[PDB]
Amino acid sequence: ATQSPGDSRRLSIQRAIQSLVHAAQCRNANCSLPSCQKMKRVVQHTKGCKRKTNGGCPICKQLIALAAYHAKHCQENKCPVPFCLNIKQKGGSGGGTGGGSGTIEGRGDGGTTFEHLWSSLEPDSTYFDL
Ligand SMILES: [Zn+2]
Ligand SMILES: [Zn+2]
Ligand SMILES: [Zn+2]
Repeated sequence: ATQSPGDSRRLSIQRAIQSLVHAAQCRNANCSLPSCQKMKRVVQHTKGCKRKTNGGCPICKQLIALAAYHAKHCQENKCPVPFCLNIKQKGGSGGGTGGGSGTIEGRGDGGTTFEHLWSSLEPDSTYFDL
């Protein structure tokens, strides 16, 4: 069983994550993918983003979302991607942020509820997949 039906959201998430983990380390001139080359932009920006602690940009936050999926799929405990291990060091639990409750649509259903954050992505999304 490979590429079996389920839901396109899972696939969209997969393509984005796969392209991100790869682009973050892709040093090969051979590699030529639209997702790989666009991801280079966000990874280069985020690798230089230190203002996060004061007031980071939106890309700084949005990157961490997809990297958190790879964080649970990285077999290597010493993740080469710097944001992957950063998520591990934070847990992402919040432990007091409101337990992710009070939503209208998202009562622990769909399994990809976080996807609603893409609704705030730029309408032009010149750095991510529209
Ligand atoms: Zn590549
Ligand atoms: Zn930034
Ligand atoms: Zn990893």
